[PDB]
Amino acid sequence: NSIQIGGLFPRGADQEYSAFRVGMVQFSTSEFRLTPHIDNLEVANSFAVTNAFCSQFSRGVYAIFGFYDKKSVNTITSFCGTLHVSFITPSFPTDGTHPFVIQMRPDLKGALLSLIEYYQWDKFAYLYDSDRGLSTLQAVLDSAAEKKWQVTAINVGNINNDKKDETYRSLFQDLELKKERRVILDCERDKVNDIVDQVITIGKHVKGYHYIIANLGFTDGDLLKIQFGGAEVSGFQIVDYDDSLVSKFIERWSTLEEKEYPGAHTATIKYTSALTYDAVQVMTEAFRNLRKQRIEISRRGNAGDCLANPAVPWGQGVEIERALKQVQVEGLSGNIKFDQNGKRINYTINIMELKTNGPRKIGYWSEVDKMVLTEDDTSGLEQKTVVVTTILESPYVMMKKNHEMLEGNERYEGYCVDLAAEIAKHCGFKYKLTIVGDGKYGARDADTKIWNGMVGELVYGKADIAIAPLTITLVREEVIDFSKPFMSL
Amino acid sequence: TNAFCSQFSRGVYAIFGFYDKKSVNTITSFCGTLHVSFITPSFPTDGTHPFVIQMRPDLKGALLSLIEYYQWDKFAYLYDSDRGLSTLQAVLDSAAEKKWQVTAINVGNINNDKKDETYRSLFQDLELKKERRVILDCERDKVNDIV
Amino acid sequence: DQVITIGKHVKGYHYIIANLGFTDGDLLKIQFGGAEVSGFQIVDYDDSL
Ligand SMILES: O=c1[nH]c2cc(C(F)(F)F)c(N3CCOCC3)cc2n(CP(=O)(O)O)c1=O
Repeated sequence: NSIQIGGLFPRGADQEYSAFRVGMVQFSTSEFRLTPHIDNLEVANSFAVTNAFCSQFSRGVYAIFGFYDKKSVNTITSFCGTLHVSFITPSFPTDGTHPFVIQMRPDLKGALLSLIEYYQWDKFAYLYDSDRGLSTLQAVLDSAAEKKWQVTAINVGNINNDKKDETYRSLFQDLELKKERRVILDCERDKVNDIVDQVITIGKHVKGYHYIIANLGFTDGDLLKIQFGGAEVSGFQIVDYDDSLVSKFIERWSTLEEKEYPGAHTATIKYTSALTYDAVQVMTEAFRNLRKQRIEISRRGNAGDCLANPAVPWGQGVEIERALKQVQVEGLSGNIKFDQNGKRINYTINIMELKTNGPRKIGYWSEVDKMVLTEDDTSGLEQKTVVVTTILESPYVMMKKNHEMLEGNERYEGYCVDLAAEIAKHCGFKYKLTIVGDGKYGARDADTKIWNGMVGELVYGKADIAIAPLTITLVREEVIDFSKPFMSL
Repeated sequence: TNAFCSQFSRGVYAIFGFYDKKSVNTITSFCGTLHVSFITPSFPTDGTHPFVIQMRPDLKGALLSLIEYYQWDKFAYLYDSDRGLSTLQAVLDSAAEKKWQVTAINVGNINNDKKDETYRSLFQDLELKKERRVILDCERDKVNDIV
Repeated sequence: DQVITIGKHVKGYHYIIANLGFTDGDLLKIQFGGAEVSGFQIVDYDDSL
């Protein structure tokens, strides 16, 4: 038979409802159909969410897809926990252990705390919009004690649309006083586009500035505005476009016309829409495991009223929750596995970074491993260090008190060692001291015509410079270049 | 929700009652919609909400006056979430403006079987700066657990 | 548009716009940022005519 479900969509979730219907037609199978009843409402209103939940509950559904806000999350988790209806959601994962709520959004408290340590920040601003709990602000403040962080938290989300420019430009003038160059933008797309419009306008997208965008949606804003300028911006991505399942999806996603699928004719999908697409895979695969293991369930003749007295559970509901949490699919976001609370485990968050070419994956974060860097750090560039030849003469170069205990240039001291430090500082290179193997200065054999010593290590190619007591001679400057004498004798 | 609707269906003229951080949005949305004015001793709501008459005064202004009065600039702020997080934001907004170094620690996610253990882990991270000035933004029961 | 995009409308930079039409472009784009821009104007809007 077909399976009745419900949908709580916001008024403005055009792409999310478009990606919902795309996932409908792709994961449907002749055996059973997930016939929905879609309600549109505002999710910041707990009266509307109460009234729409009870319309879905009276009209016999088996699970409710939907979104919630800060205002409605406690209406949702209470109704679903009490009436044993399951709720599947792309919204923020709840702060708690709520039954009958399956969270499709992974978590980025752990990944964001790993990335601040990776850049070794210890003083930074944190701009937060309220907007979905306040739990990531609270997670960096609970860690700021034991990680030695000085965090400047600014509420950036009470701002209205007519004093927008005046509030933000006055905001970064305050941080300018404290020399804040490191900022985390814990906002969503529409708010993070407004902030990067203002950091460009007042010239804070230049070098010296670092930005971390604490979304799961790094390449969902307009990053081409801040891509040149010099500021380093970093972020997180759960939708890897360099995967086979995603690239096959973008193929059919980009060809859709924006009359039957608004917000679809493009090559990037928002992560909340990717999780809406993945949630149809999760529901369908779980209702397939419902009819597979012969657990066959009916709703009731009436479903009663949500505000019943007493409101009674229904024993089939525990099975449906347990079936929704055993799902082990692969979706646009990666591995979709839930724990017993309904929160995603075994997931991956790609740590991106904006370069002049574009956004560049510089690693990932897994729950079990940690932040894992990926293989691209081999191709940066390096300094091209300079090999410098010396010789053991006191006091020019002579080995220090502990030869073997020290490693590198620090094995050596003397006049020419202090001279090599001064030549390198003015020219601008990095050097690696090297005693000449033959332990000689350089002379030419009458038969073989081969230059020995530090001279032949410059004539033939072993070295680039010879800082030494090396006498400026006629027969030597025919084959090498001396400077003016640093010591007359 | 069920008990608001039992009194809306008995037809009352106003409702006296309490709310939590979990039920504040249920109350202010129903009373804002069905016009069933709510008189409450609970915490003042974070925003402008119609048909809610709030008998508890406020404390954000009196608390930021007292921090300035003692000339505090480095302190710990131990909070509990149950009255919202409005006063945490108020001392964090005023810390940016006035160069305070607040250590905000959520002390309300602590249960009865991990009290003596995590409280010693609490007061350990205070000794990393040797915090001597502590604000206890909890209610009566939790402030006795800390004292 | 390009000096904003690559961050050269910040302090330290000075620009002279050699038109007779200073307030005929979009100067509100570069007005904050810190760069000093200067120019010329033959049409004084603070005149009676
Ligand atoms: O370029 C040259 N620079 C040299 C520098 C020095 C030193 F003084 F140590 F710096 C000396 N020594 C002189 C005293 O006894 C120890 C070695 C020899 C050098 N020789 C070989 P020489 O001059 O033919 O004997 C060179 O060829």
